[PDB]
Amino acid sequence: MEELTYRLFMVATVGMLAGTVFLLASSREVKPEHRRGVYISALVCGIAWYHYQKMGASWESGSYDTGLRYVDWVLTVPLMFVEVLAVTRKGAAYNEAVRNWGIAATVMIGAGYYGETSAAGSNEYWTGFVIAMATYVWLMRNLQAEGEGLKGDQAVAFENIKNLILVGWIIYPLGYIAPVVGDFDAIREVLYTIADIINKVGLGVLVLQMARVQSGEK
Ligand SMILES: *C/C=C(C)/C=C/C=C(C)/C=C/C1=C(C)CCCC1(C)C
Ligand SMILES: CCCCCCCC/C=C\CCCCCCCC(=O)O
Ligand SMILES: CCCCCCCC/C=C\CCCCCCCC(=O)O
Repeated sequence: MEELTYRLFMVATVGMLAGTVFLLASSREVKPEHRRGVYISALVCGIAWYHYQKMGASWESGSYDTGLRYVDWVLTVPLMFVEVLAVTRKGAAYNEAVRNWGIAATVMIGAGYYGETSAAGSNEYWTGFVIAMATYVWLMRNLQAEGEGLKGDQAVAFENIKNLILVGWIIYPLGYIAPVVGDFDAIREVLYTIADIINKVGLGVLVLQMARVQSGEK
C-alpha cells in the first residue's frame, strides 16, 4: 500500500500539470467570451499541481503532512464554485451564492482537518466528520437546485457538471473513514488522490465542454 500511494502521488502530480496545460491549450477552441472558466479551471489544476509536488515528497519522507492536502482543498474548492455558479447566476445572485458556498466549503474542509488530525475513531474525529458531512450535504442540495429551469444543450452540459460533483465528491468522505474500516491509512491517501484527479481534471474538462456549447459548438 505504501509504494502504491507514493506512485499515485507522483502520477497525479504530472496529471495535474497535464490538466493545467491542456486546459490552457484548449482555450483557443472556444469563443473569447467563454474562456474565463477554462482559465479558472486551469488555475485550479495548477494550484493542485504545486501542492501535489509537495504531497508526494511529504509522503515519500514517511512523515506525511495532510495539511498540504487540506490547504489545497480550502483554496481550490471555492474557485471551482466560481465557474459552476457563473452558469446560472450573475450580479447580486452570483455574489451571494459564491460567498455563501465558499464559507460553507471552508467550514467543511476546516471541520475535516480538525477531525483527521485527531486520533482516528475519537469523538473529535467523529465531530469533524459529522460537521463536515452536514455542510457537504447542504452544499450538494444547493447544487442540485441550481439550473433547474435550463433546457437544451446548456442544460445537459450543466447537468454533467452537477453530476460529476454530486458523484465524484462522495469519494472524499469514503477516504476520510477508510482508516476506521481497516488497516487503511494509506487507502485514505489513495482515495483522496484519485478523487482530486477525477474532480479537478474532470471538472475542467466539463467546464471546457460547457464553453464549447456556449460558443455554439455542436
Ligand atoms: C479539489 C478538491 C476537492 C473538490 C475536495 C473536496 C473535498 C471534500 C468534499 C471533502 C469533504 C469531507 C467530508 C464530506 C467529510 C469528511 C471530511 C472531508 C473534508 C474529507
Ligand atoms: C499555497 C501556495 C499555492 C501556490 C499555487 C501555485 C500554482 C501555479 C500553477 C500554474 C497556474 C497556471 C494557470 C493559468 C492561470 C490562468 C490562465 C490565465 O490567466 O491566462
Ligand atoms: C470544527 C469546525 C472548524 C471550522 C473551520 C473554520 C475555518 C478553518 C479553515 C480551514 C483550515 C484548512 C487548512 C488547514 C491546514 C493548514 C495547517 C498546517 O499546514 O499546519
